[PDB]
Amino acid sequence: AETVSFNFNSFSEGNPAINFQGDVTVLSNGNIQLTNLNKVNSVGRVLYAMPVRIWSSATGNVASFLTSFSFEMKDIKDYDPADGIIFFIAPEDTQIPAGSIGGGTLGVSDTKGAGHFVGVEFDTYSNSEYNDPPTDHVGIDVNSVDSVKTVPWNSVSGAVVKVTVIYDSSTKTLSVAVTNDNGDITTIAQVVDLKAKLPERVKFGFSASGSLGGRQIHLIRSWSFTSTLITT
Amino acid sequence: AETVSFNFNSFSEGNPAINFQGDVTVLSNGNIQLTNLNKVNSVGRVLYAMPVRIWSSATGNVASFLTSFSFEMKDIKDYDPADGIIFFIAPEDTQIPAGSIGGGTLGVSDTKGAGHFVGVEFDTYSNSEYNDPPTDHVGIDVNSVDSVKTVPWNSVSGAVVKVTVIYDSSTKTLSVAVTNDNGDITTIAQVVDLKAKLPERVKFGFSASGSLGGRQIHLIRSWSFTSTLITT
Amino acid sequence: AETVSFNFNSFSEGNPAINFQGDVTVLSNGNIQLTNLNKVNSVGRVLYAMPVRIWSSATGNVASFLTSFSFEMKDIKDYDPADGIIFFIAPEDTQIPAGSIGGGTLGVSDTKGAGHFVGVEFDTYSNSEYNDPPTDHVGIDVNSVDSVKTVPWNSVSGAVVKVTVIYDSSTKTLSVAVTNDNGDITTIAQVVDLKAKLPERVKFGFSASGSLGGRQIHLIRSWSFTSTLITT
Amino acid sequence: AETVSFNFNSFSEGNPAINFQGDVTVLSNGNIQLTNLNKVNSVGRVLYAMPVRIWSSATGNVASFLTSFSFEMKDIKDYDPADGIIFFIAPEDTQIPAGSIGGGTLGVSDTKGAGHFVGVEFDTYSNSEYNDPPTDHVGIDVNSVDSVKTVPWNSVSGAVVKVTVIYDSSTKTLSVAVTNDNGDITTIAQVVDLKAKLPERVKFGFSASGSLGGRQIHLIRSWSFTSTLITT
Ligand SMILES: OC[C@H]1O[C@@H](O[C@H]2[C@H](O)[C@@H](O)[C@@H](O)O[C@@H]2CO)[C@H](O)[C@@H](O)[C@H]1O
Ligand SMILES: OC[C@H]1O[C@@H](O[C@H]2[C@H](O)[C@@H](O)[C@@H](O)O[C@@H]2CO)[C@H](O)[C@@H](O)[C@H]1O
Ligand SMILES: OC[C@H]1O[C@@H](O[C@H]2[C@H](O)[C@@H](O)[C@@H](O)O[C@@H]2CO)[C@H](O)[C@@H](O)[C@H]1O
Ligand SMILES: OC[C@H]1O[C@@H](O[C@H]2[C@H](O)[C@@H](O)[C@H](O)O[C@@H]2CO)[C@H](O)[C@@H](O)[C@H]1O
Ligand SMILES: [Ca+2]
Ligand SMILES: [Ca+2]
Ligand SMILES: [Ca+2]
Ligand SMILES: [Ca+2]
Ligand SMILES: [Mn+2]
Ligand SMILES: [Mn+2]
Ligand SMILES: [Mn+2]
Ligand SMILES: [Mn+2]
Repeated sequence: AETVSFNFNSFSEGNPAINFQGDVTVLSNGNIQLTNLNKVNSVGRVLYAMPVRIWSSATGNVASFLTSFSFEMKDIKDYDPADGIIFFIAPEDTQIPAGSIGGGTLGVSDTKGAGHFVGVEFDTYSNSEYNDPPTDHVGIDVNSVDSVKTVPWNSVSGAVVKVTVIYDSSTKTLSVAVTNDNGDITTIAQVVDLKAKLPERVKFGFSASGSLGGRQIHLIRSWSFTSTLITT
Repeated sequence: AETVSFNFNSFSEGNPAINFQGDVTVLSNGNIQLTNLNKVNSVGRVLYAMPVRIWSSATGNVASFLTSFSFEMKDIKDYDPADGIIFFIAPEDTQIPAGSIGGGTLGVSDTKGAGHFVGVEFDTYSNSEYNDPPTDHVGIDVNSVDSVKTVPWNSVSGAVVKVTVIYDSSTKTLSVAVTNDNGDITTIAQVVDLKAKLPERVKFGFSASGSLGGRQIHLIRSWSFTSTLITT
Repeated sequence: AETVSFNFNSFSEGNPAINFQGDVTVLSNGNIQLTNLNKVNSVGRVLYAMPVRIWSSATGNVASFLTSFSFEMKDIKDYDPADGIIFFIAPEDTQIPAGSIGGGTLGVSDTKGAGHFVGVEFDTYSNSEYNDPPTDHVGIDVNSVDSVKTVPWNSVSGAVVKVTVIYDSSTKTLSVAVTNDNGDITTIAQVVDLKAKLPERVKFGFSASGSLGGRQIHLIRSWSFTSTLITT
Repeated sequence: AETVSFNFNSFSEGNPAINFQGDVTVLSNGNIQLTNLNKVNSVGRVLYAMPVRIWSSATGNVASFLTSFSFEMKDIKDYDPADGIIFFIAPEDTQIPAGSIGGGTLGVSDTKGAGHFVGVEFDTYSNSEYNDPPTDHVGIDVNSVDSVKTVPWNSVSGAVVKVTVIYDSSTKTLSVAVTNDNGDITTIAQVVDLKAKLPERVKFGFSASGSLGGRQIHLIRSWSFTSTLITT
């Protein structure tokens, strides 16, 4: 089997294993801050630096993965706690969209909310333009921030959220388990064919954005990941 | 919502939160040992004492849950490493089948592999009487040890194995991820309607068994669980 | 060259290849539990029965060795997780000190912390009488529990810890590598002249101790060893 | 803590984590073959694709690392079993030396035997130009194939060799334990200040070479690695 595994309990500036795109900063405590509270339409992205081969054209196999991470979103005076975080998977050449407006685009889509990526979002602002449900919600995104499926949720300022995602290559099922600070769990599952929506080599990371009036603290506290491809 | 959660870093035989059934024994190190090594057709099962309401006959809601556990399987000289461990769900009045042959029935089914349980087995002995794959495998069992679906795996004697399970109510999908000793992960997912197969109140637990020439050490080392049922 | 080698995947009581001294016991899963959670100054030690010739009289030659073993320390309710484990080397006639106080002496020293041995400790309790550093630590002990050198570490309750030790005869260098559950690694190395400090023949093994209020689970799970002596 | 760890039980063609340089081949068995048997002065090198940050210029820390791998050298009819394998560390931009003669340079140095690397060589041919010992041997090389230190060894055609290496940051000790086929162990250790000889970012890998008369099979069967850098 072909396996890729890593575990970050904290992050540091200058580790060749991570790629920073946009407004990302490394806090003195090892946390990663995704956006700049002082910039308009801020966008920050972090990616595992090595591309992962998620499917093989040779054999036809699709990797299975298990990953877990925890984050925290915190309110700041005078700005609308917006817009959220997104765990995403994109082609190896991935970059922040050319004239990114940030905001409800979450840093992975164009103005109309389209892009090339598969991801799980934690959205804290309702964009009628992207058909967002009326409350905070978790969503499964396939090439658009106009989620294929969403589930009501509640973002608590200063709360640490823990997340678990399992991607079962055979049923092509992607399942997510979110642990609220309060103990309750939130789950959402959806069949998504990675072999059909993405190249053989991809990048994994997190993205967050803000707007002019819409700004909040976005922190990535830990991330562990493992993928296994049944080789030839 | 109605949430139930617990977590055992270690077990003990005087705790009112656990039911012991059969040859179960707790070791001084806090681990649970499910079979008796010099006992023919040994069978032992552990259950969380308190029954969990997984569905409502009032609303029609079904719970979502997240559970992870770690076990260890080790060989004993002059005995075939058999039969395996099963994480199961059953009616609150569940008992070791009357006149159980242990072995390939894993302590959950009758001689012809039937019973009332939903589970995930870690089977290390291929019983053709139950249509067993020809290698170690992980399987999804719905009221029978004749697995709805299996996946080839490898049981490594003396290694600590970690399991993560997610049940999404809305898609009714059960997905599993097993982190092996060599780092590799194994997954399996299947759609199971709990409402249709099980009663409102159930009990969760582990069961292991063996035969006359087929015995091995079956240890449960830790277990955490959280279920959430929406009451609206 | 004269080579001695062994490998244990699990230990047994009826094994004349191993010397049991003190409170040691062998669990049904094949693990060695060095202390009695019930006794007050519990002391338990295990030694490979056969004496190893680590140096020659004829040629001032010292042997090189490579060894690896895994262990597990776990907390018990109402007792301070103390005192730690020690991999040691000593005279072939070695025995637990007379009227041993367990505790910070780790079952190898007298009350002032002196004895005849060379070892590597995994000290989880800070004894100022022995000038211990203020945190969990790994240490190099030369005839005293007042370490020649120490490095900060972290003992995780219920975690399997793996270690690898290399002793290089020309450099007279002793180095160790510890793999935490975390994936992180801790190392320590020190020049120790085995021929000036220990007799021609020795016995290798482990020891662990407890006190009145200070007690925890101390387990040895596996051990492989190889030593080679050039006789030219 | 900043950690990098990976485990290759077998190799595969197209894995983004491995860089091939020269005559390298991936066999149907997962083994890597470093040289081409039909070519004059063949050279094959394999590298972990990600640059690893071994020392930090911010803090003055050096990382410690533990690695183990196994190889196999096997004779081929009518040719002199030459020249050997080398485990090396070089600047991240490392490449096979322009116009390399293969042979005793081991694919890492120039004609005079100089280069920019740190490594452990398994040298099977005695090159008087690089002051080789008269027999097969293990040597520690610092920027030259004219080893800083060597120890006699014996290469056994078709035997699987296992090697364990520990680099302790604080003492700056590189320790190697080689396990021959006949169970005998060979050890070699040397103080090497990595922070003085190499840039902050490096690459790890293996290199093998041959000449017109000197050719043999050179296989890499597995490789596990872990390095930890104290960041604080
Ligand atoms: O207020 C948070 C949301 O703002 C929306 O953008 C605003 C911007 O904040 C503002 O100053 C104003 O001029 O109108 C824009 C549209 O309402 C973002 O589109 C949204 O994503 C949130 O961040
Ligand atoms: O607290 C654990 C440490 O105990 C120390 O011994 C104690 C003993 O535990 C206690 O209950 C009391 O009688 O005082 C003694 C002095 O601290 C040990 O010396 C130390 O090794 C730990 O086990
Ligand atoms: O015989 C193995 C060694 O060969 C040396 O190269 C030879 C070459 O093989 C031979 O045909 C003639 O060209 O002379 C050379 C010099 O003796 C290599 O230099 C050496 O490293 C081994 O491969
Ligand atoms: O061999 C392990 C395997 O045994 C099967 O039962 C055996 C039993 O070991 C033996 O005493 C008898 O002679 O034959 C039986 C049929 O092979 C079980 O069926 C199986 O589950 C395993 O435990
Ligand atoms: Ca939104
Ligand atoms: Ca079976
Ligand atoms: Ca101490
Ligand atoms: Ca040479
Ligand atoms: Mn949304
Ligand atoms: Mn089965
Ligand atoms: Mn100490
Ligand atoms: Mn040489």
